[PDB]
Amino acid sequence: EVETFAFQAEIAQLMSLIINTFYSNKEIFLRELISNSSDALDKIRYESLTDPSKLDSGKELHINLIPNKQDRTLTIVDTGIGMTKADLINNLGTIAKSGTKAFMEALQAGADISMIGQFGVGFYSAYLVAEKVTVITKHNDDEQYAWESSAGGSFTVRTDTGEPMGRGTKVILHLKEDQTEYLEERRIKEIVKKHSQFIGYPITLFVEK
Ligand SMILES: Brc1ccc(CN2CCCNCC2)cc1
Repeated sequence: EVETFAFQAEIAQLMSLIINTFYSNKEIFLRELISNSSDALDKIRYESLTDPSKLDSGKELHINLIPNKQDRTLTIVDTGIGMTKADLINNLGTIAKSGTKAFMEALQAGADISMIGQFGVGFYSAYLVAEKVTVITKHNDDEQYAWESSAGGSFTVRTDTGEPMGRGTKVILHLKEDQTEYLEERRIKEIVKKHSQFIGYPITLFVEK
C-alpha cells in the first residue's frame, strides 16, 4: 500500500533548481547528510539524558557510509532519533517552505548552493548526485517507513517491510550514472576529512568485496 504525495510548490522549485543549475561542487551533499545525521543523533542523545529507555531501541550512536557499486547506491545510516510518518510527509522534519524562501533570496544576493545547510534544507542537496533517493526511518513513537522520490513533483510513503532498523534513518542515494566517484573509497574519505572532521560521532566507511 503506497501513498503518493505532491511536493509543496516551493519544495518542487528547490529540487528543480538543485537538479538543473550548473554547479560543479557537488561533493557537499555528503557533508549536508552527515550533518543531518549528527543533528538527529544529538536529539536522541538529549532525550536519553532524562529517559534512558529512549535507547532501548539501540544504545550505539553512530554514522555508517555504505557504498555499493553493483547497485550504484551510497547509503548513509545513522542511529539518531528517526522520523515519524508525519515528519516524513512534512518535508522530512524540516521547515522547508520558509527555508527555501530564505535560501533562494541568498542565491540571488551572492550565495551559492554550498550554503544550503544554513537554511535547513540540506537534505535536498542529495539530488546533486542522486536520480532517486530512498529514506528508511524508524522513530521510537512510530513504525518503520520508507520515503522515496525521483523528484518530478511527487514522493511516496509506504510501511517498510524490509530489514528492521531499531531506530534511526537510512538515506539511500541511487546515484546518477556520471556521479559514481562517490562510491570510491578514496573519494569518500577525502570528502569526510575535508568537511566532516569535527562531527562528534563515529563515521565508519564500509568496504566492498
Ligand atoms: Br571516511 C572517514 C574519514 C575520517 C574519519 C575521522 N573521524 C572524523 C569524523 C568523526 N569521528 C572522528 C574521526 C572518519 C571517517
